[PDB]
Amino acid sequence: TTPLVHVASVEKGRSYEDFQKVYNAIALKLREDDEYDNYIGYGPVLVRLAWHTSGTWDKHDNTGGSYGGTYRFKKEFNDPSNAGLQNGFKFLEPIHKEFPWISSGDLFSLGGVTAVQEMQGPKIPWRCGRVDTPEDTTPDNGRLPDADKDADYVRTFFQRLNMNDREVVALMGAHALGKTHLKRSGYEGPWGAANNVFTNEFYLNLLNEDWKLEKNDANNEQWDSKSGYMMLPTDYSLIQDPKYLSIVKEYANDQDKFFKDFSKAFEKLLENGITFPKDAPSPFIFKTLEEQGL
Ligand code: HEM
Repeated sequence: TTPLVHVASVEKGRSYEDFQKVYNAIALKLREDDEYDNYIGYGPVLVRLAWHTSGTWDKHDNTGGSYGGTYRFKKEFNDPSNAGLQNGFKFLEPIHKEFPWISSGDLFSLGGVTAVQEMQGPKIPWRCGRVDTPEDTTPDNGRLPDADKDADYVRTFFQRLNMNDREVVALMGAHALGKTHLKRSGYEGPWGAANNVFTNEFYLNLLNEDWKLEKNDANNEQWDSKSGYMMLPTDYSLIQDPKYLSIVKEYANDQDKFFKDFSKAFEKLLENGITFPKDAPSPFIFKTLEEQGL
């Protein structure tokens, strides 16, 4: 069928102040619910939820993507690739209850932006206007990437999301956050030490740790260091491919450049598939709780 156009439609009468209140409620709950996942907190799972709800997009026919908020439907929430994201969704449930006017796509993507900023990451400009679409618009399972693959796979996979080498390497830096959980993905361990603070640690660890190719308890191969860190085969592919390797070295040597490129690629990922009218509001830059003295 003919590719649909998804036009951003501002939640009736809402403006920056309304969305800053939603950001604040998410940020305050991130601070309060600090026990989750052995005190990592919900920041990393909210970033992963924003990426997986956006990552289903197909540039060829504009199916999937963040616009429709379709993760709320069983086919997508039960995608094996989304195992564990129910924690991010449950976190956002009281937020949606307090702000019922926000669309599901706007909430999932805003959860990601809030988590990155609250974890001292870069500012991520964010635009409102995603509109909930019906159950039959839910994309099928299998549009999210496999972790047991090589650089050729990663590069080809991300062409579907209209991401180039620099955008892919910058986006993968989010693997500074959280960890792999054996029961969710068949991989186990964190990528680094500060896994609830957004830094360029992922690139420094790729380049500086002594990695060993081992089998985990799920019988899957992963790269492990004596420091207690791990890398997926797709992460390690970033230092196997010479084009990705040059970009990894750039981000490992320039925190500000990584922040600036991640911010652009992450906003692009969250906005793929959406048509913003010429007279839509400009993207919002939310203040963090710290900047507000809250
Ligand atoms: C080649 C592409 C990618 C692959 C194969 C991949 C794979 C995975 C895997 C297997 C996990 C562990 C899931 C679990 O066991 O809990 C994970 C976690 C995570 N992913 Fe990625 N990912 C990719 C790209 C990305 C991107 C583009 C982002 C965001 C920009 C992202 C953000 C995260 C975050 C924050 C976590 C930690 C979640 C948590 O701690 O609960 N990933 N990823």
